[PDB]
Amino acid sequence: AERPTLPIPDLLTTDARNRIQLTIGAGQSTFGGKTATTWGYNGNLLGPAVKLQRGKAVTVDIYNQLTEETTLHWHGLEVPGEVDGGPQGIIPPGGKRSVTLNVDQPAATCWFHPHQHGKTGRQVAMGLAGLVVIEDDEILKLMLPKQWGIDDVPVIVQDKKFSADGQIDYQLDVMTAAVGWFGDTLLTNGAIYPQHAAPRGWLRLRLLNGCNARSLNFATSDNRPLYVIASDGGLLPEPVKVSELPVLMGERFEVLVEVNDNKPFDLVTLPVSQMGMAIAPFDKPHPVMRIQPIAISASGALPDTLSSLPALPSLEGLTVRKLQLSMDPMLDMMGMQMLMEKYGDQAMAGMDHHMNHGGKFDFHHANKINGQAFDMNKPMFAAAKGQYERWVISGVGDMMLHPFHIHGTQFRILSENGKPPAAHRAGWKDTVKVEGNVSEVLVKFNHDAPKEHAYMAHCHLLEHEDTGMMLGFTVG
Ligand SMILES: [Cu+2]
Ligand SMILES: [Cu+2]
Ligand SMILES: [Cu+2]
Ligand SMILES: [Cu+2]
Repeated sequence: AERPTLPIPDLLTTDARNRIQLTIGAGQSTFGGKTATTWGYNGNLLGPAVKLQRGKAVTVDIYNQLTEETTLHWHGLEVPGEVDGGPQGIIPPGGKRSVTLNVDQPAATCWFHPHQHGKTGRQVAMGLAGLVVIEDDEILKLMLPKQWGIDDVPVIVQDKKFSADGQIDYQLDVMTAAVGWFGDTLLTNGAIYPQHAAPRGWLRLRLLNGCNARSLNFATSDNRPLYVIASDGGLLPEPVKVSELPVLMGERFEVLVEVNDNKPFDLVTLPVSQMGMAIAPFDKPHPVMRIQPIAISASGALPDTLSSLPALPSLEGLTVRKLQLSMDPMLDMMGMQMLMEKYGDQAMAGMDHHMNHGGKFDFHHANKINGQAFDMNKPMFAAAKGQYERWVISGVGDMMLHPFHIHGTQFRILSENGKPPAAHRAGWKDTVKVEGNVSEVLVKFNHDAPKEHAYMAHCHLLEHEDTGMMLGFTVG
């Protein structure tokens, strides 16, 4: 049979009352011909793309039609803690919460997802994620590819696994608390290996790694390059040509790729050096989507310059914050042993060369920052507002992958896991790799966050977050 077409999320803008309505609910999806219960925003799975303009406010009405509590966080958006939608932003089942977002950051592809305390990994795995497209006056002047669903398309890449009855097989247990929840089935905007028909010329892909725990590495099947034009927080100063593009959980990149008549090619993901993630079929390059060229000219441009990136400021005298990530050694050892027992040596491919003892030994609070599993009631510190700070995040002590994300900001990486950042990672980012080493970022918070609606800083391997690798912090 033919491949399904790539689903395109609807691009949603405000009504005359300046409102956007988002309903959170459960329904059914089909994978490989089997029904599964799934959750979506304005539908059964995934969500729309909310379109925002710098310097304009919009109000979002969010209706929770699940039978459990949830929250809605705008990952990548710089907004006050009161509307950030972290764990304290509870929407009761059957209830509604509204937030007004005063957009004040450059054009970028952001996203939105639940942040329910202890349950973010399950709620994302069940289907909840959406996109945010921020525009400003500067980006439209570039005449980039801009026809949504034609030559400007979002690509949300996620894995799942399913039980024999067809349902999503999600579990937060000792194994996934150590290495993450991952599966054997790859979805692209919710579909299995779709095709996208694109006009001749440049195709813009807005890539999101929406996996709970799997890192990805994008490339093309015939080795045509990808031109990175933007990272998590917006445009790079000029395009950066790459042959492969690693993308950590929750990160976005926008790339341009050439489309030529008569030569279909796949976007693929290459095997990564992360524990568990190279089990067949991910031990080999894995298709993400087929690009099918159409003999109609695409009008978008790849300009030589995209934007102005300010210099880093002097670092001397800035507040230096230390964030030590850690995992309980026993539960790290127990979860890695269960991974190895299940899959064998292949669970470490590509890597470098039982009784109840009480609540003190519960894996649900085994992962930590600065010696503490996440305490919703006690922000760990008060950061300055309007001031640059150097945050130093260490994963020394274990070898798991921790894509570390800080709410309320777009930062600049100074060191990524002990090395200067790659050029396409040197601009605006909201995630930094931490893996067995130390990262340092330059952050500034433009908005307040009080104790009651604090900002989060956390590993975005969701099963680590949910078992304690998160802290709250206030601003102002
Ligand atoms: Cu996120
Ligand atoms: Cu976030
Ligand atoms: Cu982690
Ligand atoms: Cu978050």
